[PDB]
Amino acid sequence: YDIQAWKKQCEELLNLIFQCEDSEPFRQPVDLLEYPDYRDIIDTPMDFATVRETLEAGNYESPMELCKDVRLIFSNSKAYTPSKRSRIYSMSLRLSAFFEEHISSVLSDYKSALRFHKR
Ligand SMILES: COCCn1cc(Br)cn1
Repeated sequence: YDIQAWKKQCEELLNLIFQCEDSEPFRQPVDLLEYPDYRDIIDTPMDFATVRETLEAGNYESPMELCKDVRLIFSNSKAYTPSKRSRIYSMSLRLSAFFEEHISSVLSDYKSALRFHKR
């Protein structure tokens, strides 16, 4: 029932993601010189360095907010891919599967802890 435990659990999960080769295209903002029309397609760019910085700045109140930003990395990849067989999109699908598998217990534990706090 530790209401704060999600933060370190999210830092460790972000460390795992950074070690994964599939995270390479998503570790820093999409390069607008490389993809000049990116902002015509994507309204809200997001990447794992921005997620890690928001977390370290104390600017996420819950793991749900972190999860919404991480999911935005994956939905941006899906929206910008010209094909469902592209390299970067294929990497995003595996990384999303890994992320969802690991974040489930973090979300569950946090929601359980908050319900106990207000019991
Ligand atoms: C890392 O992303 C670079 C921009 N982009 C390429 C595809 Br495919 C999807 N998004």
